[PDB]
Amino acid sequence: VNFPNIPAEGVQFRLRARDTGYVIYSRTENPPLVWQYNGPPYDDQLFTLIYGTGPRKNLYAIKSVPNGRVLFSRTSASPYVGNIAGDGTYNDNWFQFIQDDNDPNSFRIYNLASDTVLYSRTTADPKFGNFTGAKYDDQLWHFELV
Amino acid sequence: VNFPNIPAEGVQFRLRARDTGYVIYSRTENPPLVWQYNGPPYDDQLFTLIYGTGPRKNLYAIKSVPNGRVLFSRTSASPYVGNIAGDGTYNDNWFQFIQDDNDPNSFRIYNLASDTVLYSRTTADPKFGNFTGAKYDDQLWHFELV
Repeated sequence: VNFPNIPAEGVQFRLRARDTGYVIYSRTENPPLVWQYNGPPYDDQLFTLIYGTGPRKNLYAIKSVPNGRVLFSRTSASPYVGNIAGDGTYNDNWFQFIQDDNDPNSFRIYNLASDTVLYSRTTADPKFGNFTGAKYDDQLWHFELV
Repeated sequence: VNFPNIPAEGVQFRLRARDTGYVIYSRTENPPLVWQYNGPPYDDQLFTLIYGTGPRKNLYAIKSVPNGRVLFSRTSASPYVGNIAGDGTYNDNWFQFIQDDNDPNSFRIYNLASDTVLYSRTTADPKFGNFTGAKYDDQLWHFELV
């Protein structure tokens, strides 16, 4: 079931992992351009959503406030999770926010094109990335309204 | 995770519920035109898949062999589950097959447009339909090869 509290189009937020408490950033300098961070608020941690319509109904593009690039999640080449300019030109720029089966307050950031979810962990490298498989708690996220 | 053994494009199959053992049919006369059946093979139980591409990658239209109509699953009006002419003109004509978390051999028939899955039960009316909510075993299906 879709997460029932998805921010309105244009509303700004951070994406913070439930368990690690790390946030996603999306920048233009110093690859990897998309990763996780444990520290103070910076603008490259700020996103809004582009609402999908038509074939993209119930999907969203995740767009950087400062640089305007949207996130992508793919399995075909490195980097697997990255950014690209536009408003969701490519199918792997589109995400579904799927409510957790157990914790109604969190969701997975799911990619239809690549059948992956994003994760954040403190354990094995790579500690941030995408994943196709069983549901684990390190795949759970919050919208943190700013 | 997408179901890993989805029939090749154009290959014919039935959809049988894991628990009830009932099959979906899709006909043109005598409503409800899409429902479940507990008996021997008839041609209206035969379907093929149109493979989605682009925005519909990992989605599929479910097309009836004898009558050519595709299935839809919606929450907006009755019938909630039905059929319609064409090859998937509308976003609610497209389905994802999502493998169960515990049983690798069954899946849910999921509609991205409507956030629903199809179900089959023997308990209360309506015994066949769609549903938005938690996961139950009566939502689990098999591809039956012919």
